Amino acid sequence: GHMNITDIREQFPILHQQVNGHDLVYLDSAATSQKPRAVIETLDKYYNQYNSNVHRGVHTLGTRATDGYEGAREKVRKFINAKSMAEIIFTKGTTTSLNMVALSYARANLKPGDEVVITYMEAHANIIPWQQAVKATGATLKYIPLQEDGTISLEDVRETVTSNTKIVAVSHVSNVLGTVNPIKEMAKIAHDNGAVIVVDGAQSTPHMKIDVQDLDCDFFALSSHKMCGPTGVGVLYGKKALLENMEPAEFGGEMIDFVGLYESTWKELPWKFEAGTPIIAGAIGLGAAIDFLEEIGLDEISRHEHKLAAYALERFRQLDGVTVYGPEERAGLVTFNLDDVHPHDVATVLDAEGIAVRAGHHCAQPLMKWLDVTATARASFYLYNTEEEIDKLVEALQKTKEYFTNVFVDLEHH
Amino acid sequence: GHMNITDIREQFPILHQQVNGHDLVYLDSAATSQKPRAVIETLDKYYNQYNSNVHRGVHTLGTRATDGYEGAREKVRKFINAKSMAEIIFTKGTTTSLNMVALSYARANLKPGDEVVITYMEAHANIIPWQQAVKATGATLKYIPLQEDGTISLEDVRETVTSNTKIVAVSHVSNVLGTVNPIKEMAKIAHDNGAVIVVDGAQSTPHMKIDVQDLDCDFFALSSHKMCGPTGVGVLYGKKALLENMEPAEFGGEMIDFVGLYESTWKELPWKFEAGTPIIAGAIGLGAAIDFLEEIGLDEISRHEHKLAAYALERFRQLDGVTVYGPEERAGLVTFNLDDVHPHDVATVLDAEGIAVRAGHHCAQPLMKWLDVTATARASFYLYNTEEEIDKLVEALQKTKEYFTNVFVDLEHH
Ligand SMILES: Cc1ncc(COP(=O)(O)O)c(CN[C@@H]2CONC2=O)c1O
Ligand SMILES: Cc1ncc(COP(=O)(O)O)c(CN[C@@H]2CONC2=O)c1O
Repeated sequence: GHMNITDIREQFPILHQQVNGHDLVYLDSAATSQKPRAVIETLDKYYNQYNSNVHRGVHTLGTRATDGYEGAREKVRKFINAKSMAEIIFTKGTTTSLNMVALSYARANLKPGDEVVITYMEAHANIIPWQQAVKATGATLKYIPLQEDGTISLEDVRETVTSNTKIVAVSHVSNVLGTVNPIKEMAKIAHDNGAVIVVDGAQSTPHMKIDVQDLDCDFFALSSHKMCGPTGVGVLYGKKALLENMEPAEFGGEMIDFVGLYESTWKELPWKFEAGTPIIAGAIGLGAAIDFLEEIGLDEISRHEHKLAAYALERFRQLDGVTVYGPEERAGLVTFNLDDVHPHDVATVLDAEGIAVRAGHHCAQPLMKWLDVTATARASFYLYNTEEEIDKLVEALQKTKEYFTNVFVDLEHH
Repeated sequence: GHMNITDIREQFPILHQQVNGHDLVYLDSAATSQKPRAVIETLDKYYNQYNSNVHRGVHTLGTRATDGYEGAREKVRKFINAKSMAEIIFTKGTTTSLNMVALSYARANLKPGDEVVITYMEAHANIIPWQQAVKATGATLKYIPLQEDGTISLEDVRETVTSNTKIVAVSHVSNVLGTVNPIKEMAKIAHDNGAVIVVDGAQSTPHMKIDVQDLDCDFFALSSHKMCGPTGVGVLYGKKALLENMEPAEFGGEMIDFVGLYESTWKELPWKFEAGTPIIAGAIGLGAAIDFLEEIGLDEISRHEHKLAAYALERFRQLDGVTVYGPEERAGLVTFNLDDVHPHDVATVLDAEGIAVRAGHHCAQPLMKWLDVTATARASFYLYNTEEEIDKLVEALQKTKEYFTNVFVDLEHH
């Protein structure tokens, strides 16, 4: 309980505004997170003081920019407890990292009869690349079933993963159900069958500590915009032995060693996978966001989100005619639906009260079909959210219920 | 002569500092450009006021973020005079856009016997993707020769481009020679042979007006970091008819329409080519940079750079023992070498005087071999550079010459 939430909110300028005459209640951090002054001012200092191209050491500003970029790389490495900076690749985001794994590893290690195994709860970023890969290779795509509470059983994993499985791609935390998947056990299961494991950690990395050596994941993808960092930057971690054998996904400057007229050689890791001028300011700002989160403490943030999630689940259960999807033990988010009220109208009415939630399919259409719903609403939490905001949310949901019941038969009166 | 260079420099905070006790003289804008307060404060306002995920219209901040992102897209469209926003794709940069063309178009439209034609002056971003593409397809890569002054003759283009040529990939402006290539005539030549034309416009877009309908280019790539915009964002323009027939290079959320267990359909253009959460802040800042440059006027910037280039060429010709590469008519940059002084030491001594130039191969190794040199130095200009800075550069080069001649035989005295 070391965390002071008021002192934390004081660092986020975007929280201190009104929307439609009501104080802003931002409950959409699973879509994207807000940034503290540390990150924004890091970007400001970069553009104001030492912006330059990196990886030359020719003049002073170039050296400072290179130092910032590679220091951010080292910050990421220690943040996820990677063994080496050669295993940390800066990308455009989680989606780009997963696509890089699918292109450079899957399309080069899959033959007919091979299996890529995913789950029904995966976001589209962890579905479409594997579809395209197994189509290009003639392999087979399989799905791990889910329990009725939206979790995955280890025996179902042992059943789905076979000796023909080469890749197991799975989410660390589901942005819809809030489920925390048994990533370590699934990694051991995949390794027992001769498969590698790809972990979509876009929703886990911002909210809980990531120990890549303890999870024993082979690949791990994360996005900066979800963890108080700048947009347009993410990280691909891969085991160094795997990344050494993968060919680059992109080609150009900065990633080459020798360039002939028709053939070229690549740089060593990690620069082999970073073509062109890198995302310098964004990566430095992601390093700043890592410093911010680590100064607060990821275990603290996770405990705060557990408090928020338990409180929100209890208060949602106090509402009649509201369905919540997912297990009891969950990350800091609640996906739900109002009886006889479309989630889009729920979100509209909530925004009229200054409350920002999500309505739609959440980039998980097969999961929506598994849930037997067309769309849902979702309120997601982060380190700057409070129980009073959850009270505002549940009161607004009760008032939305009452208003849509009033409008209902007031023109049945007609 | 409407441009006031002092008023322009006042908007760039990074220019007003000292390096090694000397006022900063940034002459490395071909590597990356510096940013005015408008762009940095655009990023600040985004992160402070309306950061949210885009393309939902669910709550107020999300709507404002979506409006900013798509308005930046429209700004780009009008900036390069594209017909439609469906032809404007936000990417990581010029390199990523060229790789997307090579993956989605080249690898799907090349068979044995087909030709991809490039030039000897191309940067690595416009070389390696075509190498990999013609290798994957079994096609043939050809090179347009260069004149002795570093320019390209149209007859050499008509000779190299044949009826078997499917793609002609060429730079608009060379970041080494300063050559402005005849892009319109080469586009007509390529179309006469049944080929499309890909234009690397990373070095042209920041410094001269781009009329995509007048150039009749089929693809056009540009980078934001070179044109006063944020790092990590660029643009791929493609003719809408070509982009409609190309499959996506990346797969994930935001670019899908329907998602089944094994098959999926894509969004309409341009979102078909934008997977995952986009580079929201970076794209909005690129739009701000476009507003800034257009308020100044691209023709004005180009005239200023022509003045700077003519002045620099004349003052370089006043120095003995200095070789300049490229034609007389050129963009705002000078690539050179000192006699008996390695360009790395030139750049070091210049940085000791606060002067930031480039030393190395400039991501153009085949051009360096064509120039019969291992490395060169380069001073590149932009809208915030002055003739006094060029005077400082030439005086520092003369002093470097004198110092390295003094050190030479002062230990021959030994
Ligand atoms: C003509 C040209 N094409 C492509 C690029 C690379 O585009 P991105 O890095 O934005 O993807 C550059 C910039 N390359 C500079 C030139 O000098 N050193 C550089 O890194 C360039 O000048
Ligand atoms: C579990 C998960 N995987 C992948 C992604 C996408 O990663 P990038 O967009 O950074 O590449 C998200 C964020 N997707 C959010 C979830 O809700 N709506 C979104 O757009 C996610 O929550």
